[PDB]
Amino acid sequence: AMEQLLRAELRTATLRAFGGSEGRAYDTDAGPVFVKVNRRTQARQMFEGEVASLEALRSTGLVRVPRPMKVIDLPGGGAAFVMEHLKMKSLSSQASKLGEQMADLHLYNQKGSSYVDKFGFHTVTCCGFIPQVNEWQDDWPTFFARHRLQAQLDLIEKDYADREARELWSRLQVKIPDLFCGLEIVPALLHGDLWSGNVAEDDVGPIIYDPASFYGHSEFELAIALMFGGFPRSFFTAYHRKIPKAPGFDQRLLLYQLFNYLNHWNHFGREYRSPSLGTMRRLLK
Amino acid sequence: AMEQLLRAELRTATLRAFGGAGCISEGRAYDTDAGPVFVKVNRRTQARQMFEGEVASLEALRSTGLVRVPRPMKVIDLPGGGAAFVMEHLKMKSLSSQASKLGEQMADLHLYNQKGSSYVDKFGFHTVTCCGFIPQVNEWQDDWPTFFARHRLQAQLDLIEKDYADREARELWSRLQVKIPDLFCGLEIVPALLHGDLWSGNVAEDDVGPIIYDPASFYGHSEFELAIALMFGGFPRSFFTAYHRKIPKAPGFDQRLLLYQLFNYLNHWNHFGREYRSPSLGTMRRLLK
Ligand SMILES: Nc1ncnc2c1ncn2[C@@H]1O[C@H](COP(=O)(O)OP(=O)(O)OP(=O)(O)O)[C@@H](O)[C@H]1O
Ligand SMILES: Nc1ncnc2c1ncn2[C@@H]1O[C@H](COP(=O)(O)OP(=O)(O)O)[C@@H](O)[C@H]1O
Ligand SMILES: O=C(CN1CCOCC1)[C@@H](O)[C@H](O)[C@H](O)CO
Repeated sequence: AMEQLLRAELRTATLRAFGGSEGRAYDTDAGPVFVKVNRRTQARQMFEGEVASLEALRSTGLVRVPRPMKVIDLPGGGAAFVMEHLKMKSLSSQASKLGEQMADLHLYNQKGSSYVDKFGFHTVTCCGFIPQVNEWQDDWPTFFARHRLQAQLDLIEKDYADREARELWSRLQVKIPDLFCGLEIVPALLHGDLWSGNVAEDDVGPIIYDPASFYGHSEFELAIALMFGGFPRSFFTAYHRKIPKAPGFDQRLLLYQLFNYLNHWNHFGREYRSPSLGTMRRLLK
Repeated sequence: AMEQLLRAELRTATLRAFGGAGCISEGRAYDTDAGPVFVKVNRRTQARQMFEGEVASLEALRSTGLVRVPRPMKVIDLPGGGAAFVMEHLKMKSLSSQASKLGEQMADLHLYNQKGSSYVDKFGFHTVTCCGFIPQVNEWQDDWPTFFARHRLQAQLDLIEKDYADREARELWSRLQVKIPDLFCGLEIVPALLHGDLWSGNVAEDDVGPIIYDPASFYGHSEFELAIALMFGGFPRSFFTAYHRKIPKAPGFDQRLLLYQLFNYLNHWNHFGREYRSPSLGTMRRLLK
């Protein structure tokens, strides 16, 4: 592996690791803090959605997230978001614990005393830089098609005028209910952006951060985790011991990954055109 | 400054910036038989080219003897793609007390080509150096505005056209191209060896003085160095005071600062996505106003 190659190339018996958007940590009097800085006009709205997501996750008591402290308007535009600092390392030893916690998080709404009975959220939350509509909907395929897939494809039409995306979406949209028939879908509180880069751990347990939360189908959470990798297998094993894969899981997984590919096309451009269209074609085959 | 706002908003006396790591590569320190090393890993196809550019930049800076940077040690091809770059490990903290000293050293670095036994009378570099992930053309050119428009701004905007097909960026650039020579005020520009990526995250200090690292060097206009230092903050005022005592601002500095910041906004648009479209277009509009 890496370590072995370095030992060989450097000719050393020992090789002992040490030392572990404009985000800077700062030592502070009342304990350490971490400050995220974003200079664009919408930064406050984005950070308030992040605060709202962190607060919703914190209210469950099921997952460890950084405590939000303050959102500060910046002279010259944008905002800083100050939060509790956490010493973190890549998720490894705590992967199975995090799988358990994430499954409990997804079950929390249906199992509690204050049931949220629609898909969506009480405020706007941003997946990356793009604001999302979270308007409450009774029906999950309606919510996902309109306020996730259609929203992304409207931006693609406006900014790229992509004929293939338009034609494939015209065909795919009618097929979506086939992936949901005969199944009970319960709103589940989601982290909303559970890429491997947004999870970590300390000596006590796993930590998750940078949420973009809403009430959705639990399975949507896992799509970004699987597509970009980074999670130990034991994360998924632990998760699916509590929430087993429902029938049709692999086909819905493509639909949910499609959303993430479209969001990456809108964020980063045409490098993501091929996976977006290819995923749509796989769904149509 | 952000520090002052944070001290006020949070009500704290002290506030010291601290701290895998980096936005381009995975960075890790290891103790070894011969001492500590710092290792950067990048899994993309172009990683070797990227690190070889960094090695050439570190070597050029080290040859001046005017600044302290890590010694490059090895570039290693990885099974499965990409490369690892091993370099001297340096115990470091955020730049603070050593900022005025760094301003002096950076001005001396820029002045070295004119005052020392250096003879580079064109802009560019002897090898490819990468802006982050993006390979740059460093073809030598006698004229700096030509080099910068062709091998820095046009290169970034061609990538924006390929990946984003952004009409507004295309149309503003055609207009800005016509304006560029006016921004130079008839000045004779002298080639200066640049670090090339002097944002506050690429400078630091120890008890001997300041340290800089992660260069992407070339012979350019000295002023270009400061643009990224200014736009992302993090340098004490005394860095700039010390620097400009040695190299005063030439006429038109303030407008060229916008041109050079534009390059960095475009590069951040290409690296990090559409969050950087608004400052890129806004900067072009301000220059056209
Ligand atoms: N030689 C070194 N010794 C010790 N620590 C180092 C060394 N070089 C870099 N570091 C640390 O690693 C961090 C990342 O390094 P570097 O900036 O070279 O990486 P990068 O991935 O190219 O980052 P970016 O291009 O976003 O600045 C630095 O901010 C510093 O904290
Ligand atoms: N509360 C925190 N404490 C310490 N480090 C943090 C904290 N939040 C984030 N980080 C560090 O910053 C990195 C990016 O955080 P993230 O919230 O994903 O930022 P962004 O939304 O700008 O990408 C993380 O990978 C982690 O190393
Ligand atoms: O990553 C870099 C600069 N950063 C400054 C503001 O915070 C995020 C990026 C550069 O160091 C790199 O070489 C490349 O240009 C991509 O920026």
